[PDB]
Amino acid sequence: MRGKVKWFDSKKGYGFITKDEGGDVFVHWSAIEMEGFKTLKEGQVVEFEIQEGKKGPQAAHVKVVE
Repeated sequence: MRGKVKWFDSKKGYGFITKDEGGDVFVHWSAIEMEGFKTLKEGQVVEFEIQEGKKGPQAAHVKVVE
């Protein structure tokens, strides 16, 4: 539901995130797609979820926190 932020790319929600006290994730642009305040400073705590399938775990829902 929340992690840390390490990298933001793409004009939408692309980049790399860090789960709470875990490791690092990835993000595509449809996980950091909000209409309030989405950007990822690359060094904060976010409010997200992650799903792992045939590939690797990526953020699907990405909000911002500190």
